[PDB]
Amino acid sequence: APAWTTFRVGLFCGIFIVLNITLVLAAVFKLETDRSIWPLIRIYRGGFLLIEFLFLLGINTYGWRQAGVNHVLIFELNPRSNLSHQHLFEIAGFLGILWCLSLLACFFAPISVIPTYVYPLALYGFMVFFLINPTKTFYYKSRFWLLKLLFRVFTAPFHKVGFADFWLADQLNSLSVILMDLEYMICFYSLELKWDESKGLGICHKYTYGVRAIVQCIPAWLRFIQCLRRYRDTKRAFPHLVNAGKYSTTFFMVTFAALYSTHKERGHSDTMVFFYLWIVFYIISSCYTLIWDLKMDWGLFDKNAGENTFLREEIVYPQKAYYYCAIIEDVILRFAWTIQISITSTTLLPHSGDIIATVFAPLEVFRRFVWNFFRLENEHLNNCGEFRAVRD
Amino acid sequence: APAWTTFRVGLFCGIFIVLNITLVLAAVFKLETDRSIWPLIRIYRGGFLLIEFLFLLGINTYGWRQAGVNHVLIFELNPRSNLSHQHLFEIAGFLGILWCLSLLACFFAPISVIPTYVYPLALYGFMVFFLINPTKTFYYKSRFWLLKLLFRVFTAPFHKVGFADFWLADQLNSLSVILMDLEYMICFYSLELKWDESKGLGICHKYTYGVRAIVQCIPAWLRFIQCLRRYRDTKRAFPHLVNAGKYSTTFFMVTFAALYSTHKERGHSDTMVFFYLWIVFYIISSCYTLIWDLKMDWGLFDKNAGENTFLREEIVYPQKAYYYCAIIEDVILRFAWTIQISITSTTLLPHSGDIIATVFAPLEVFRRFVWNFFRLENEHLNNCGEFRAVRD
Ligand SMILES: CCCCCCCCCCCCCCCCCC(=O)O[C@H](COC(=O)CCCCCCCCCCCCCCC)COP(=O)(O)OCC[N+](C)(C)C
Ligand SMILES: CCCCCCCCCCCCCCCCCC(=O)O[C@H](COC(=O)CCCCCCCCCCCCCCC)COP(=O)(O)OCC[N+](C)(C)C
Repeated sequence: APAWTTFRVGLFCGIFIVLNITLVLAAVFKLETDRSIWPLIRIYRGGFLLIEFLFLLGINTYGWRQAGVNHVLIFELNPRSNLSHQHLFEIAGFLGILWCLSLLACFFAPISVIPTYVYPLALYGFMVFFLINPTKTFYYKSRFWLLKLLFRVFTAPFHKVGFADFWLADQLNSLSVILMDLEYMICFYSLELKWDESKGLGICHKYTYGVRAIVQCIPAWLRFIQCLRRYRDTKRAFPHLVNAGKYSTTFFMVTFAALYSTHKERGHSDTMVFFYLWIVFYIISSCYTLIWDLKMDWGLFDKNAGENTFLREEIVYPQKAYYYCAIIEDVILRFAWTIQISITSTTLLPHSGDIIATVFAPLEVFRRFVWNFFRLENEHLNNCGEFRAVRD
Repeated sequence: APAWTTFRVGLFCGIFIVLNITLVLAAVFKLETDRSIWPLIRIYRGGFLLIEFLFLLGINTYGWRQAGVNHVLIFELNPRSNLSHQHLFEIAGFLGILWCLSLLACFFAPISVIPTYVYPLALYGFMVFFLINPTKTFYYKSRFWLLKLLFRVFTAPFHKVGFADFWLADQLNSLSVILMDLEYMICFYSLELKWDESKGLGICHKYTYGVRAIVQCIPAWLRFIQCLRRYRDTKRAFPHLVNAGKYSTTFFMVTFAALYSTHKERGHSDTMVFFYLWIVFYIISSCYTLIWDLKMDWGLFDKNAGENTFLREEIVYPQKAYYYCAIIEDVILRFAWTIQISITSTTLLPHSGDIIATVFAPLEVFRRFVWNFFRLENEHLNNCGEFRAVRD
């Protein structure tokens, strides 16, 4: 833990705090209500979810290292240059500084020639360039490993599914709103944005063509084909076929939600039965993922609970109360997770859908933040598939 | 070096940087030229000089610890809770955050009932309360020791002059502008400020009564009586009587400057001879302090220079170039130091005097910042009076 790294973490955090406060007062006072800000909120929602995910991942690394979870061995990382929680805090703070600067430039641009629509373009282009720059520049090893993971995950059936690919695909499953906002950004730029004055003032916000439904299922598709690949490598059905079944319930729920969405403005009598199928598959998907979490992901509700009631025997975290609020928050937010996926899969809430999505996506990142703790603790305690060698 | 301390240093530094930038744009755009801002600049000049002194003192502690200067033994500090450079950076950043917040409130006050003249009052009252709070609150040991020093320095003839009293009196000699702005603050509040609207829109800025001349000589008076006390304790004249002579040259230069100032508006023919005496004593004071610096304070220009030309034999700092720019900057700024004392002692520059003082006081703090390095290095190498036991 070098002193300059901690100093950079504090410096970036302080600049981020003051820039967030400035953003707040700018929104109340400087921001004008004439311009529609929803596309801006969607683009910067994708950015903010990425930064929040990095910050919560830093907290996750802190918890793993100071609880005993050997995440370095589980992630199959070299125990020489593994990213510490401080480095994740530094990256999150730096990208948050860029995000806040881009947002402030969108509110008031202190440049006469530069237009407003380039600040999101410049911000996300800077994220991409920082990720893919060939030179041995900041954190070269970390982003090279991350880029290899991003290549292996998005081409799943052709690579053996290790722990890192599975984990990253699940994080993308929680961060599907980032892909959704990226697709919305591309569609808005290509179709709806007038490259004349600004990004304020749309066909890309509905399911006229249903492309973002494929985008929504993309992380579920990667996880589905990863489970199928694991079945192909190891001819066993209990973990992998049932997990792929869970992801296919996500598939059916999303597509039935989309069918109901297009059928409202259409008007066939099959709309009511498409509803009924939607609640059926919504309940199936929500309970499937929730029971999978508590039983196979977290490992709780074991029959060897002992003193730790409604939990497992071995526990590495200090307070059982943490496990209990984790269970409660998982039950609450898994239904909200399916709800937000459903409304993002439909167009029937053009009044509240945007706000409920914008306030539930950070809660979904927080759910996966809590999910990481107990998932990797369960993997550390007893192997779940991806070790095949020892318990640790 | 705890991680949280470095994090706090970085956090305070980042907030300070962003608040300084915000202050800059507020001054260019938000600030209105109708209100006179000179009293505001004087009050916050005192505050800013204190914060700059703390930051440069942190740099001094860094240099002393990583060059070999045993400042803990020289300052007669307990080697258990001695303030590190990080703690000084933390204090400077925190007080700078308060200073920036008070200045921003003076520019735009987001409170309808609270008037503008309380933000400097609240800021300096908070500094005083932080310094003198009886409870074992932040840095209790450090400020208790500092308060004991502040008591021993301001009552000099009745205490034996140790190194810490001498050093602090010299720092106050460099920071006499802080006392000047404090006296101006008190006079402005008691006489010129109308407690109706604000502090903007004076008899306290001239020498109608000549009280701030006594304030200017107060640090020189403390050093003068400290040298006399050291003569009384040790009956030797070469160091102490000559040093007291130097401080008395400061006395004569200040009082002759004041006499010339009052005699311009008076109009006697003795004004020209008071001028002539002023340049005589200005040159005497400037060369006295400058030669004292290089010869007795820093110890340079020794006859055992050897390879280190125009310097001394033993050198703890890496590059001799540092010593050379230090000599050049000392020759340049000692004349500027006497110049700023003279114009603050007079009223003949009511056009440029305020600005030259406001830009030379930070340069005077920087001169004492450079002076600390070589003074305590000289004391570390060979004893100068205040050891009497060993060379170290
Ligand atoms: C509208 C929204 C548009 C969004 C824009 C597109 C997204 C921009 C993408 C760029 C931002 C991501 C910044 C990169 C941070 C990655 C840091 C990282 O991966 O640290 C990890 C830390 O190691 C760990 O596994 C512990 C914590 C788990 C790390 C999980 C990976 C982080 C995933 C975050 C990016 C996900 C991509 C999101 C795309 C939407 C890699 O470690 P290392 O490489 O340094 O050490 C391994 C040893 N070697 C290297 C030798 C093999
Ligand atoms: C208009 C302008 C008005 C200005 C307002 C009035 C000024 C406000 C005054 C309050 C601000 C000062 C904040 C206090 C910081 C002091 C920190 C400090 O003294 O650290 C020092 C660090 O120790 C050192 O000696 C090394 C560096 C040299 C320290 C020099 C003292 C600092 C002087 C700064 C204040 C000067 C006062 C200025 C008044 C104008 C004390 O160490 P310690 O007490 O923690 O450890 C010693 C062991 N014991 C305690 C057991 C004996």
